Amino acid sequence: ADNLAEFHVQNQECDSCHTPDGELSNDSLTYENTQCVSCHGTLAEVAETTKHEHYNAHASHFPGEVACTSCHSAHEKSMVYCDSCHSFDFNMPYAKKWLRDEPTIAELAKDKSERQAALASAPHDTVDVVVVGSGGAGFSAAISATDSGAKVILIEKEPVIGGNAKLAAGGMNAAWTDQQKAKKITDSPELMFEDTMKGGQNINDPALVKVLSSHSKDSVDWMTAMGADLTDVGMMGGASVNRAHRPTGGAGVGAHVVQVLYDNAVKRNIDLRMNTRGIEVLKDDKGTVKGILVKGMYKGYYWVKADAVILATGGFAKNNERVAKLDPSLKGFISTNQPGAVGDGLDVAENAGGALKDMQYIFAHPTLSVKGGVMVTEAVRGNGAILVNREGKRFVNEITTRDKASAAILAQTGKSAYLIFDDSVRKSLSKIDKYIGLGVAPTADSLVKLGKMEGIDGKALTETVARYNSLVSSGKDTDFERPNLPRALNEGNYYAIEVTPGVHHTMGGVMIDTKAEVMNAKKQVIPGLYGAGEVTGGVHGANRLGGNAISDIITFGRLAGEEAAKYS
Ligand SMILES: Cc1cc2nc3c(=O)[nH]c(=O)nc-3n(C[C@H](O)[C@H](O)[C@H](O)COP(=O)(O)OP(=O)(O)OC[C@H]3O[C@@H](n4cnc5c(N)ncnc54)[C@H](O)[C@@H]3O)c2cc1C
Ligand code: HEM
Ligand code: HEM
Ligand code: HEM
Ligand code: HEM
Ligand SMILES: O=C(O)/C=C/C(=O)O
Ligand code: NA
Repeated sequence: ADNLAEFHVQNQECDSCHTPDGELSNDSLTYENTQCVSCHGTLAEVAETTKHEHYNAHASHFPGEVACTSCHSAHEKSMVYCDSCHSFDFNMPYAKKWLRDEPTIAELAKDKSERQAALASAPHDTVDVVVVGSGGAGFSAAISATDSGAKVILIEKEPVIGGNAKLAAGGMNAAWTDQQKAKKITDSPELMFEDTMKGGQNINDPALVKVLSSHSKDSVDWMTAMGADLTDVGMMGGASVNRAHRPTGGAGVGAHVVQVLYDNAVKRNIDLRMNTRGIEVLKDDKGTVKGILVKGMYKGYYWVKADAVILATGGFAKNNERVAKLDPSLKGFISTNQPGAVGDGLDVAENAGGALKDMQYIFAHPTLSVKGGVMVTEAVRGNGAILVNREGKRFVNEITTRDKASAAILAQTGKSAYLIFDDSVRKSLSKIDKYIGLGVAPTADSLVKLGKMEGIDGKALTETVARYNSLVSSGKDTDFERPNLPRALNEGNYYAIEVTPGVHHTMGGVMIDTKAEVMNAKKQVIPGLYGAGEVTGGVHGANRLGGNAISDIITFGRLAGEEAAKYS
């Protein structure tokens, strides 16, 4: 057979997969996927038949209920979503190579006739609020608005939920929590505010940073009440004390928080539509929001009538052409992001009248794995790892801020460096076991043996670790002034991870006020239009601090949902 439907129709009727009238159930293909599951079993049952020692297409780190049609189309060949970041050895029936080819919002002007027909029709649905994007900001705003009394529709352009938030590792910053008190830490919302303004070179909007620090404990309390575990508290650069919260043992904060938000949306019966892209905000004759035009992958263009629209579409760090226009030094670099993080949400905001700010400030994460092409969290360094070059020596403060770590790594022999750690560091952060499972953390019982494996001067490496352990013991790093020295590297075996920089977060974006209301260039509010998360500018300023982005999306996402509900 040439395709999957042709294969099944050799011994099955069309209604084995389709509804009685033959029409597609909706853009999420809910009915059709239910039939795949009735015969083959759930994703977890299918995964028992496709095991590999260290990977499995049907059992991954993605949260929520991943639909079979995310990767298996029926009437045409299709792509494996995992190939957008990894290169595993797979053999999916009727596959084709991964290629992302999505028209820009400007290119969709080509569909004038279909768009005009949709807008002349009655609205397909009439609700109070529409939320655009299924990352942390978007789920937070849909749950908040629903709990306040509003009827919502939440849309997502990709086949799977969670955006870049499902990948988060290091933690969520907050201050003066009960979680901190149980680990004997002393902090305050005022210290969190001060660290954040210094971190962004005092370019941040102080009104927005006051919302970020003052609502942080409440945001941790809200997530925990919905079922989250945010009890492990670690350190990341730029923080005066430990304040990055994550699940017990040091697991990743992102897949866990997105799973808790999805389960709470399902409990509240929130209308969630996959494969549905927001295209154009609609306004009445007085310039206030009246609804939004969307494009369903399977059902076509239609529009939804509503009092408010909340844009929660994330950043543009995967779009290297747009990145290079703003910062030529980043042209050609790899990215840490999901395939759809390209900035189409900003284009929708701008067409509606919103102004942008701080677009030139773009962060390249210093440590992506050379072998695996994926981010290695700053928490590996925060829990104690060091960085060495091919000469076997230290060369930078590993928890330094701004762009100092990426610049220092690019200046070393080969334009890359190595993270070095032991079994005490490994046992302190469970996320490290995920890098060992991927095959990117070679190990040996001595530093001389490990250097011989990876091309690092082994005798100099041994001396370098002995010296660093001496500075940990005395309590001061006189070589590079690293301000936190949590453990000596001296238990069990040693590990190395080869790293280099990659494009990661866009700190600029749409202008918002303290109520998450979008504004134009004259600072006038556009009634009914809201923005929250990485699509906004002004929270982080000229440089970001690790752990502040997840704090931002929960706080500003919940706030926008409450405000849009009251406005409606
Ligand atoms: C690998 C990785 C690890 C990270 N780790 C951390 C961490 O530990 N701590 C931290 O503070 N930050 C971390 N960050 C940053 C933080 O996760 C992001 O800034 C956060 O994902 C922003 O969330 P958001 O809700 O604004 O957007 P996202 O989570 O990116 O979600 C946006 C969603 O909107 C959808 N969308 C876009 N345009 C449209 C459209 N037109 N119509 C419909 N849907 C659309 C997208 O497809 C996407 O699913 C990390 C980032 C990455 C990439
Ligand atoms: C989109 C919906 C479905 C998906 C994604 C799916 C998935 C698959 C795949 C990938 C194969 C292997 C093809 C090959 O070897 O070339 C397969 C085969 C098969 N499918 Fe499906 N399927 C779907 C619907 C169904 C339904 C509704 C039924 C039963 C009525 C069914 C029964 C079978 C059977 C019997 C086989 C052959 C092997 C076996 O005995 O399991 N499938 N399916
Ligand atoms: C001769 C038998 C079939 C007929 C006439 C038929 C008809 C159609 C039509 C007309 C569409 C497109 C609808 C639109 O664009 O609005 C479609 C899509 C689809 N059909 Fe079928 N179908 C048949 C068999 C199957 C089988 C056996 C399966 C599953 C194994 C299946 C699953 C799907 C799915 C998942 C879609 C969405 C798009 C895609 O994945 O290709 N159909 N079908
Ligand atoms: C309940 C949901 C799904 C069903 C029922 C389904 C069905 C199947 C079946 C029947 C096979 C062939 C297995 C064999 O007999 O060897 C298969 C293979 C495969 N499917 Fe799925 N699939 C589902 C979801 C997905 C998703 C969401 C993805 C990607 C994220 C995916 C990617 C693959 C790949 C990559 C293979 C080949 C695996 C390998 O070579 O180890 N499938 N699927
Ligand atoms: C269903 C699709 C995918 C599968 C089956 C898969 C599989 C894996 C596996 C086997 C690992 C090693 C650790 C573990 O066992 O969990 C891993 C790690 C990782 N993957 Fe994926 N992957 C998928 C999609 C993606 C995509 C699309 C991205 C990026 C947008 C991504 C980013 C990462 C990262 C950053 C890690 C490092 C460890 C961590 O942060 O937990 N993966 N993946
Ligand atoms: O885990 C990380 O290093 C990413 C942190 C962040 O972007 O805040
Ligand atoms: Na931003």
